[PDB]
Amino acid sequence: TYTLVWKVWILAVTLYYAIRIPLTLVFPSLFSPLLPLDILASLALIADIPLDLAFESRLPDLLAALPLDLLVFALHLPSPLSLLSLVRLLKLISVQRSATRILSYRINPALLRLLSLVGFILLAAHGIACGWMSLQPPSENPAGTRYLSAFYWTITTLTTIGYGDITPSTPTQTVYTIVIELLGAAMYGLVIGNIASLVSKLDAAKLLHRERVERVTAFLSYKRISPELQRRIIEYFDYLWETRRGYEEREVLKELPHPLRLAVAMEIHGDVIEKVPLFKGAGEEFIRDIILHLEPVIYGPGEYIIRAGEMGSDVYFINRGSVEVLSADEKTRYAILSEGQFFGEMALILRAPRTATVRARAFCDLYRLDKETFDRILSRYPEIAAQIQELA
Amino acid sequence: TYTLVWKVWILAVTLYYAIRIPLTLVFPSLFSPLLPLDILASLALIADIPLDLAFESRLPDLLAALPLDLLVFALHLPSPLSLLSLVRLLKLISVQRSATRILSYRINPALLRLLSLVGFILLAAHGIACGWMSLQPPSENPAGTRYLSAFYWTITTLTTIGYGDITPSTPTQTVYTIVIELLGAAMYGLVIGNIASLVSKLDAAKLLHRERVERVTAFLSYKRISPELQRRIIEYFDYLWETRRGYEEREVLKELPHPLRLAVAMEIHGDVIEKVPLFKGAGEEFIRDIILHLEPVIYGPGEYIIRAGEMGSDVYFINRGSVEVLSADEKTRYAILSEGQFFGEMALILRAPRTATVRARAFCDLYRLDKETFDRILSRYPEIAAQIQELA
Amino acid sequence: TYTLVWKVWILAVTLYYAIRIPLTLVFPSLFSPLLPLDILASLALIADIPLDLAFESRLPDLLAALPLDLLVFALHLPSPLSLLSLVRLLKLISVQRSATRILSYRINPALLRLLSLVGFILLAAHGIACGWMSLQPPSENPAGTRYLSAFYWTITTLTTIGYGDITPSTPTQTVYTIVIELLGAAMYGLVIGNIASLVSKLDAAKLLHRERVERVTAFLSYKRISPELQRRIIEYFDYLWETRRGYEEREVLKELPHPLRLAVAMEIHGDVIEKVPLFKGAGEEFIRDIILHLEPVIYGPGEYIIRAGEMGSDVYFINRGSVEVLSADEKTRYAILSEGQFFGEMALILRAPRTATVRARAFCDLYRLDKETFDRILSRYPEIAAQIQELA
Amino acid sequence: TYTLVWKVWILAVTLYYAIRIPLTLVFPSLFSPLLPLDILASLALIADIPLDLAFESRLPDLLAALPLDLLVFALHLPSPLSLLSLVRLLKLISVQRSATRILSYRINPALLRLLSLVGFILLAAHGIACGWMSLQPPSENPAGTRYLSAFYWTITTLTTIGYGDITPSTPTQTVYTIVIELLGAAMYGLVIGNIASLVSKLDAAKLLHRERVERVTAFLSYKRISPELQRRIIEYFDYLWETRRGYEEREVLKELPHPLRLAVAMEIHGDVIEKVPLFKGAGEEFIRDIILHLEPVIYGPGEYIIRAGEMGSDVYFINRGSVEVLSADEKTRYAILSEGQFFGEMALILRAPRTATVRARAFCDLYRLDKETFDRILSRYPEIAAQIQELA
Repeated sequence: TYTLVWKVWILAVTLYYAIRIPLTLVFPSLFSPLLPLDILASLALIADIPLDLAFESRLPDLLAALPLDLLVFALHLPSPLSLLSLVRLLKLISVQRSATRILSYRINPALLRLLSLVGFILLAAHGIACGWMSLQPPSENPAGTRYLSAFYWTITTLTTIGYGDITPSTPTQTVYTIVIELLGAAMYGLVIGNIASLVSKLDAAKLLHRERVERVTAFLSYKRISPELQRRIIEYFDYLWETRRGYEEREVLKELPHPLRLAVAMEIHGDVIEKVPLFKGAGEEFIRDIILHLEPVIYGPGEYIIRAGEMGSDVYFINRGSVEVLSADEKTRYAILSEGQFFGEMALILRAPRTATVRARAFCDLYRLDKETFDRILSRYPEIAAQIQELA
Repeated sequence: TYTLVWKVWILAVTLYYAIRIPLTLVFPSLFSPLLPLDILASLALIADIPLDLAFESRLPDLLAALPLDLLVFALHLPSPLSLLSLVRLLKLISVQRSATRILSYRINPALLRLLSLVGFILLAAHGIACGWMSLQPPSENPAGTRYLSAFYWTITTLTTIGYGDITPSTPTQTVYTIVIELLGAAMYGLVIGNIASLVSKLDAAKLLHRERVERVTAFLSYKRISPELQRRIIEYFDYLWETRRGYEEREVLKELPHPLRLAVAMEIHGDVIEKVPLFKGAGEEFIRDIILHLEPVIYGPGEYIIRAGEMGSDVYFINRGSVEVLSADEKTRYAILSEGQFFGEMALILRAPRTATVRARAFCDLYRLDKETFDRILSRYPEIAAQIQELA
Repeated sequence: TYTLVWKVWILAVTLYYAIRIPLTLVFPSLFSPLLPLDILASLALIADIPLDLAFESRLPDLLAALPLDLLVFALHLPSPLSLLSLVRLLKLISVQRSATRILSYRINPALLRLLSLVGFILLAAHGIACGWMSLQPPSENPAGTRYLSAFYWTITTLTTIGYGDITPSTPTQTVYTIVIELLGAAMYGLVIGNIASLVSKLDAAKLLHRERVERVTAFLSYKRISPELQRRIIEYFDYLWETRRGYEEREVLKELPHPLRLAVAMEIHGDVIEKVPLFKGAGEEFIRDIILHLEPVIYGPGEYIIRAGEMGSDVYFINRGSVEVLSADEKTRYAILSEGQFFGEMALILRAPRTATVRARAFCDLYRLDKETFDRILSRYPEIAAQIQELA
Repeated sequence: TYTLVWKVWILAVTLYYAIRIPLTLVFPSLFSPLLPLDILASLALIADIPLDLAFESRLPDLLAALPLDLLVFALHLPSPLSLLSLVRLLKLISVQRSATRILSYRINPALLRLLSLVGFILLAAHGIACGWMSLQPPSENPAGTRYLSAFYWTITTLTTIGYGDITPSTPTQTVYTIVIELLGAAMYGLVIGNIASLVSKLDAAKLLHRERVERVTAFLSYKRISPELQRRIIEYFDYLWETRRGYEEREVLKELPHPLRLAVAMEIHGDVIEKVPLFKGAGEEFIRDIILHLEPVIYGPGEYIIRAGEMGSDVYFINRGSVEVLSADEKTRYAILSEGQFFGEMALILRAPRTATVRARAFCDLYRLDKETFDRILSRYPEIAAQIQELA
């Protein structure tokens, strides 16, 4: 955090050179009551390269490092030889390459390139305006209203509006006008391309979800499906969008490695698995094996989770919704279960057919565990394998 | 549905302020025979925030809530201090954030952003035209033909045409012209970017299908394949496009959860599975286990589904097409089977070689069931396992 | 193929109306020595709707069907009431919706939308030029050089160049100029958006392949891999691009259904499997089971396919390359094998260690068969299971 | 490498014709003191087609091959018949189709199309400027300042700026101006479309990684997860970006074929597997079977790899990080292990519970081997199966 203020100082110094140098190439009456900031700023640029080595594709800084300027501005070099004082303007490559990585994950990398392009376009419109003001016929004109017309012209040309009120006169103006018309078309094409690349990927999570629903609907209309069930599928996708933004559960935490996925499943199913009267007193490495084999399912409002009279093979842990427990005639309510609790646990040890009917109330988000998977990962731990038989 | 008319009323009130405020900052002769709508509208804006709390990133509404206006327009505040009456124009952020979610799934979210941008561009071209008309040299000119020229100018500049018939004169006009040339280039770049993002994803289902066929064709031309079979593959992809829009069956209903996928398979194979003389009288939880293990295949016209003399291991249920049953010499037709019926059922219980040849007639869309899968999910139900032996 | 010429005739008739109607709304001296084509063309439009029903979102054709025109042009209706003769111009929606599906898979659907947009832009620039020529001050001017200036103006405005040599004069011209400046910006944004969507997906097969190689290279440089092997991987990807255009073998023919995939594998491995002295005389349903379980691998030039002294478990069928067979010291060449033949077959029946070393010569493209897969699908056919034991 | 200089010579000759031919169609005073390069260049073009056949969609070269020119320029053919000397300009299709494949994998194919388009736009702006200079009213004007104004005009029109200082006068100028306004809008739309397609796919690896992290974060905020673990996941994704650029290990080397994947795994795990005292003296075909079944996992700093007292089933090989070995109380350090070494090896032969606790120090990048996979691929090699029992 103490080199960040130095990078900001370097950015300020090179932004100062980018504003000052083409403005003083036109006006010789400057630079003399402003030389001390030249001294401070060239000392800053020559002192940057030891801090560019220590505590920190190298030749832009090396070419901006030397005082190639101050020699033109003292010895009063003529026009086609003065322009090498533009070599300091190569410093912006170094500042660009530093700022494109010191904050390359705070913000969107498309927005960063767009802001950098807008910065370079204004900072280069200043230089083009200074060049246009340079190759004018000299006359008595204050240095505000001869710069303001040149900046008006180089904005009218670069933004391709082209009013045409003030135009080239001489051939040496017309060649400069042709080459910056090419630069204006290039910069404005780059701006439109960056805005197009910025607003194309602007909504991807919300457009991929919209494409998937349109896919499922246009498939199920071919199978001549009922409209009630199709409305229920559409409201399922509305719930799954407005809670977890479209993403499926088991495809998200497949990209985590094993210790992080174990830790996430441990933070989720912590209070849920220290309630059952079968895993009580069991070891830690048994919990960490059953906790990685839970599978998420989502029941809509009014779905039958368990019908009484079915065989029944799985046990359900509730994470988010609520659920209700009914009798075999679906008339007399036994109780109501909410998040943090479980049901259907009397199937891991036993083959018996279900004894109650469990209907959902709202959207549930409940995890389940099979019996085949339970007995498969129960085999290699013989102590719980003998513990469950006395309850069996 | 009674807050929707209130949101429409709020949108109308803030659209009214956006049209009125810069038009009355230029003309002082207004606001006096039009004050009662100011009263009604500021009461609407100050009454919106209790309904913005109850029955409904907060400070735009809070800053648009206070009557910062009417004070400028009564006490006749001068020009650089009057412009704070623009604070009411911050209300459009609230209306934007409400309308971007109350109908965010009726229409395409790209079209919504494009329409919002066109609305803001016209509604801001009005304000820019009022500013241009404000900083004109005053003269005797009716208030229609001095607004019409200003709106003509601010459309010629923002749409980057730039005729150049009426241009800046003073420096204080030229600075305003430079800054709205930048705004015009920005808004027109945003329009081109949104149109490009709208017509890029406009045909995805029809372009992905076209890419897949071009992939398969360019691969099979490398293997030096026959042209007849390649024409048959291309007409298969034409059928699969013009019926179910390219999408494969088993990748679509893999994104549904278990109860919805069960219900869809139940609505499809309802009349198909209550016909066989083996599952008759069998339980409900056996149908719901064989109905999730059917696999779709599609035979073209003239394909051999079953050849007589083969071993034969699977049973086929017809969903959409038609099919014909032939003898072992493929000369004497036995019968014809259409949708809703089945064939090949004498292989689940028996090891016997096929006794007839079944050729397709048109494209079939028929589901099949294996014998290994049948015996695998038949093991855990012993009652049907003993029921099938007496037919075996 | 006899309704195609009728659709071309309908397209010609409505293109004729689109060119003629705004040109005769300006000039009253027309329509009288050109009425017989009006008769023929309105008869064509009113006769299209029975052929639009028989042998073939309906109301554009129904509104273009009636002779709402000829009444204006005979009874000489004035200007704000004549414009309903534009109702015939609604026919272009029907021709658009017909042509967007009768050839929707000959060409790229992006190119079709771009060509349709260019057609509508020229065909609407004609109408806008007729409107501009209509609201001019009348004077003595030939009907060529008053149309040519109007078409020059409506191309200078719509393509956003905007010279500004001929400009609006009256307010009723300026309103028309503002509204078609908006239309010009809209049409030119649509053109840039369609060109951008056309050249973005223009090279996808050649850019996805380039991304995959850059991915593999940037991963393997992290593992600090040798440069020789990395050059060999890059030349492997060059071979796989310049033969089958990047696509992997087993992901392409996974999108075909079972009968087409069976037929493709049958056309490939036809002459290859009627050579081995183990499958000779075996049934057809054994070939059709081993021919679906072959797996493609690709060896580079100089790779060791089989080393003599290894255990050896698989048999290799050559499809495209060539290969050479060497002794155990890799010094004395036995023979050379080319496409259509096989090697390594003495491992399906036997457990014996390999007896020769087989090096590749060029890139091979050879299919292999395992021994576990062979014995797994060999179990259910007992006759070949007893046939192979006497060779075992 | 000796046909590359010939392709460069052909490109130079046709670039010479593209610059010269429309410049000499305007000026008749040329071609006479410059005929020897016509002789050399037409001989080059007619000699290209035998080298286009030997050592190397054909008719552009065949139509550019004949000397259709020199006849116009000698016999002084008039204006509407001279223009067939433009047939030589069809050579650029051949040079385009050669250069689009001789370096089609050095650089990005989007940048190549953009550079080709800029080349054709300048090279066609020259021809359009020559045409504009051709249909001018003739007067006394030097051939520099009558070409410079025409090139200024055809750049002002094609880049859609449109100053409007010099405009059409005659109708035959205005038709030419309309048709090249259409060409200017087309070329500038193509430039904006190619820049948009170039900067849209410019950062894909860095944007896909950013989308995946935003996906995981927005999912885990729904599950109400702890902020400490969420910060640990975000720093895991920062490590995985700044080392191997986001790409997962086992999805990258799944696209290599079997011999290259074997060779890569051999170059990685070479010094790692010749250290264990169990595989010492074992055969080569056992190493090449255990080296393909290693699975990469990544532990963060401070994770528990092995807890002392657990059952323990796997052996870990370290590739990149460092790790520390602690006692059962996590207080007394035993030793420290770095890359190239391994731990946990006393579990392949034995069922015993772990005896030490191994915590990570930094990010590890370590490969592991299971015991089920080890015994599964250990079964088919009986010699090592009996070798491990005496250590068991």
